[PDB]
Amino acid sequence: KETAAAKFERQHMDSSTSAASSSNYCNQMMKSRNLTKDRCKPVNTFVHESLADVQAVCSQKNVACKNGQTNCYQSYSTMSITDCRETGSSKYPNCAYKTTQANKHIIVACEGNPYVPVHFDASV
Repeated sequence: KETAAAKFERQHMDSSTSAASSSNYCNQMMKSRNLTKDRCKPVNTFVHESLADVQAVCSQKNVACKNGQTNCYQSYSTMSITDCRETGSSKYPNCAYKTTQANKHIIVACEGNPYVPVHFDASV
């Protein structure tokens, strides 16, 4: 199994690029991060900032999660992100994604010691 923290890193972190490199970015990343294995994960966001900067969000603006949980945090600053969403004729195992680049505040839920992100809630 995966720890919640490692799963967040696998699904949501891409510090290797400043932004999506092409229209094919989500197709490549959704596959290589193993998010199309058992099904097409419908929606998923990658953050193009350092892991340290994203972990730091857990000490930023405490806000409610979409489901009412109280352990969500919004980044004080905007961050480079890419939204990946199933589109077109996406049918498992032929998964297909729309790549949408943006600069937005991220909202994550945090847990544990160290207190680190364990769920991507939304971006604003």
